[PDB]
Amino acid sequence: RLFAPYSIFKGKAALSVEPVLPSFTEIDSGNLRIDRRGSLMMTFMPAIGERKYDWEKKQKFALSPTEVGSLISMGSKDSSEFFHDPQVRKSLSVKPHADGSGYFISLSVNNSILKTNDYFVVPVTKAEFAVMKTAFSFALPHIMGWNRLTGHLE
Amino acid sequence: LFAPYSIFKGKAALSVEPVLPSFTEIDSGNLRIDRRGSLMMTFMPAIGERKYDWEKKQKFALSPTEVGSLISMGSKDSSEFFHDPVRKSLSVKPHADGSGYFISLSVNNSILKTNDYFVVPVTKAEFAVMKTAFSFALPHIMGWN
Amino acid sequence: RLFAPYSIFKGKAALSVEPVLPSFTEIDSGNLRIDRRGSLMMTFMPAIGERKYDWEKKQKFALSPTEVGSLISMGSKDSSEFFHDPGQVRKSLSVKPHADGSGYFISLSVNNSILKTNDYFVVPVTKAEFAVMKTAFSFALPHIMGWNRLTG
Amino acid sequence: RLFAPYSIFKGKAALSVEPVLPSFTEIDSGNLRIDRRGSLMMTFMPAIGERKYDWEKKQKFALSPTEVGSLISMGSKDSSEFFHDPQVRKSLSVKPHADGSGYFISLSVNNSILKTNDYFVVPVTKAEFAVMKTAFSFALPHIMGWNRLTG
Repeated sequence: RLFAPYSIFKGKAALSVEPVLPSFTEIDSGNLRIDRRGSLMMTFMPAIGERKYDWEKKQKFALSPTEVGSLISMGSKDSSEFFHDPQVRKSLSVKPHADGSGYFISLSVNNSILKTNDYFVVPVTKAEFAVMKTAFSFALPHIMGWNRLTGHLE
Repeated sequence: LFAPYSIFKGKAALSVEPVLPSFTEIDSGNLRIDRRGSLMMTFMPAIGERKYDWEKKQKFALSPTEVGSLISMGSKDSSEFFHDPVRKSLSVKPHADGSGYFISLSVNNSILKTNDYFVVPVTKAEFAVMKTAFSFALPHIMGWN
Repeated sequence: RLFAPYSIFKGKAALSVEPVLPSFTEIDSGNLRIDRRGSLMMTFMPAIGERKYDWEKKQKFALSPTEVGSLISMGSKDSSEFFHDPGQVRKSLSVKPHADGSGYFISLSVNNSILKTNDYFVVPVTKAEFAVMKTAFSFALPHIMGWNRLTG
Repeated sequence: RLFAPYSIFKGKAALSVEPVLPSFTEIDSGNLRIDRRGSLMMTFMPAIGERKYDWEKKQKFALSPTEVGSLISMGSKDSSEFFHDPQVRKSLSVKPHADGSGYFISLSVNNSILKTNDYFVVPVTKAEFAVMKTAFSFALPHIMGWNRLTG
């Protein structure tokens, strides 16, 4: 595995984004296989002070191709909100600042079972969101499988 | 084979996937025949809630120029493509509020005297996937990759 | 071939476009640099009749990366015009929009000698066709700049 | 190894731009991570009269992916300004002409150690900036290492 997330580190939280290509991976001598669907994976972690973050407390939100399209389609005055009920319930919000200078990206996680509620917010500048739209656009066909790695091409 | 991008709606479903250029050699072979790519749209009618009839699927292949038409569409634009002679046409018409489009396929069989209309709403997000995927595919279907 | 030309065939002329990659030369230290720049080669040829074109009369115009930039950045109300001059004669290429925003007309002017009337080849290009051009040209731009070689 | 800058030569200076890829290094368990970040390298040099430039007095400014995003997202009336500390202070500005015909791109280098400073200004046309935006957009996922993820 190569890791190359695009990461943004801010006051209350950090956000890392990275494509997940569809894959089927053997481990444990072949007894177990890990099947991953194509997505754009967003990972949030909370700040703990002195400019550091708690990796062990990270929470994720996986964007489908359609959800990626939602983000790519946003201009400076647009919003997106996504709800995943995979009893853990997650909400991702991308909301623009009034001056068009960027967005708050937040993730809300509700665990009815453990009675917990977690919230992570990261501001993203216009420049940072431009990186996301460009990189996400690049990655989208690959997450959809439109290539030689996943496509059945010789 | 590529996994299609599919949209499943109330009355019909739409799937889209690229078809690469293919080549064959003839005349010994002094002629190389290069078959242009397309973006293939496949429509199926609903038979229940989120159920569709695969046996009744209908295809519409977009040329590079027709793909250009779609990628160039803003939130207030329309496109309509006519293929003939069976006779088919494809329209992309915007919702007044700018939140998406209807993408609709008309199929007229003159043999059997039927006219079938497959209508699929597409959200802004879903059309953005198409525009991005199609823009990616366009150089490949043109043979510029 | 590496690039199959995109062609548009219309009433008075036809237009074909294809990338030409840059050449490299090794210099000192085993290092390689661009020798001759890449371009987007546009080939125009006039109509002789009913969708038939005179290939013997083809004329070419090589767009530089910067000129390709000019085209890709055009909106529906913009025009572009490029003038080339130091075997090679003076040529100019223009892209002008129809007032209704439905598309453009692309014109190549070839200035011949004082004994020879100039040649003018004009090809209308619809919004859809120009979208194919901008998309394909954007794709080709880093290749004609040699940037694809700076990566995988 | 192979060099392929996009270069703009103007009255007072020239600008060359070129991507620099990240490097990936193996860690534990066969996994690879980025040990050197990618950038978009901007190289400025001074005009020395005639139509020539002092290729040996070049000065550089390395844009991060985020700084590349700043430029890609600029419209004809937008500005960008970046401040770097590698004291050697450097600032890069991209400021629009009022008529929307292009920009000035300038590099300021404040050399506190040598107690000097340099200044390069390169006008860029709309077309030239469009090349930059398109080429930078192409290069961005490569400088971020995402081409390696997607294969």
